[PDB]
Amino acid sequence: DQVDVKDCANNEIKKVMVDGCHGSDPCIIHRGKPFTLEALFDANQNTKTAKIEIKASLDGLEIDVPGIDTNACHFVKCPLVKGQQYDIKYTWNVPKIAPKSENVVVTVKLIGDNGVLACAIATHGKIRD
Repeated sequence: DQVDVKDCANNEIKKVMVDGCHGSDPCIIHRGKPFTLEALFDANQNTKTAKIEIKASLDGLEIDVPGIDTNACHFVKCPLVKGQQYDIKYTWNVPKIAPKSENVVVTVKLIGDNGVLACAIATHGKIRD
């Protein structure tokens, strides 16, 4: 279930899995269909708030989905304890209007009171029906 990702913070992300995806094989995102991704990370700070932002980049265009709950504290027990490990299961869903692509990079970022909590990049994404 684990998928290959590139860290873009300081390695607090230990592993990330996304429904129906494996290693470095194409990870298909179906438009309008709920995409569920799970990330296991180590809190690099003590913080009472946590925000999670997911963005997709494709052929010179970057997209995000408005109208989704970005308060990570609705998915894990906050405040977060530095050094302690957390497992967040977040459901994302790209609208049908999103253009299709065979080259999409997905970045998952968590932000805390004192800055970036975690950052990971999945480079084998594909948006299709």
